[PDB]
Amino acid sequence: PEMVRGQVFDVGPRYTNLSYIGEGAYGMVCSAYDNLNKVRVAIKKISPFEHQTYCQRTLREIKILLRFRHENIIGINDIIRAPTIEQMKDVYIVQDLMETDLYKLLKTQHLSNDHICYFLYQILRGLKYIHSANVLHRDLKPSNLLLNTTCDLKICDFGLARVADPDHDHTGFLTEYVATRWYRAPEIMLNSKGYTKSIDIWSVGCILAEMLSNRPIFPGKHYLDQLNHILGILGSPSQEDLNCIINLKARNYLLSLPHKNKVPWNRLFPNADSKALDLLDKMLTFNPHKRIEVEQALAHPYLEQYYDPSDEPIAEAPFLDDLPKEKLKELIFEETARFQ
Ligand SMILES: N=[N+]=NC[C@H]1O[C@@H](n2c(SCCC(=O)NCCN)nc3c(N)ncnc32)[C@H](O)[C@@H]1O
Repeated sequence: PEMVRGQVFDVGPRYTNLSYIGEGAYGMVCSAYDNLNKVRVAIKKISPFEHQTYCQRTLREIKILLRFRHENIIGINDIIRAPTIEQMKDVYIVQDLMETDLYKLLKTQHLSNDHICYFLYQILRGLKYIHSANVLHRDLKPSNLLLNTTCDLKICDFGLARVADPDHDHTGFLTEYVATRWYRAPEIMLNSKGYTKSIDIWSVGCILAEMLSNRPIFPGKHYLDQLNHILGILGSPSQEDLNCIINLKARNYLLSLPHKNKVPWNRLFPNADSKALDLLDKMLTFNPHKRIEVEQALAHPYLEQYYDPSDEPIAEAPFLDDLPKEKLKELIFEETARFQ
């Protein structure tokens, strides 16, 4: 079994001529030649079996990605693993090879307004499908948006995704949260568990702002600092928006702050298309109930060159968290059986 950059990458004999790409937490990504389809693919090695949390995210990702089928969501082409649970120590997920991701692209490339518009359209088109399945991605950010050489965009990494649960979204002030800090909606720090679709629209708004300037709009350095970056741009919430926050600790925190004025988007982004900034404002709205929804965003004048709801498909049907890692390995084994 051939090796890569230290350890075993046991994918053969269908996949050959491996090249290292990157790493994450418990596994590395390589590119490889698919000897059957005769194209290079991406292969991600996943070693999650010692931890409930890793098994949980792996199962979530596999289950969701196998059920979804959409041009703007990464597919699972194949899954390689041992024939028996006993022998299964790793799982390899084979996906389309994508040249880059939006994080890498934004580090070095200025985006034309035409690219920004196209990228945003594709993000929202994929998100419409995810939300139509009653799923929340919950970790949208540039590094989870893959791009190929012709700039087709695919959303990836569903390891933090959940089924939407708006009736149980409420929580207290300063409740711990897992998803990436800079893309967190203000309500996460105030009174929300991130169980409603508006959590993802906020993240997309952050991504749009970052495409406009190649810099994160709200780069907080720690949990509450994230909220002060948001408020430093949006300004103080209105009385109406405060009244929607019944939790007294969260409301009184906001009332304790000195008044802050809104920074006009066109001062922050003086070269941006005015229609893009109108949509940005609607995505980055403080009150999550007033925030634009995915289907409204697709219909926004900024996206008129691409909008076509008949070509923006939805899921054919909509889609726990306290299971021992043992049942989870069995579940991963079962979920991946179709590829044997
Ligand atoms: N892990 N790792 N190492 C990252 C490297 O692996 C590349 N990478 C991926 S992982 C993308 C999701 C991810 O890790 N997001 C970080 C926050 N969750 N999928 C690829 C694919 N399908 N084709 C080509 N490269 C692919 C990624 O772009 C980078 O180069």
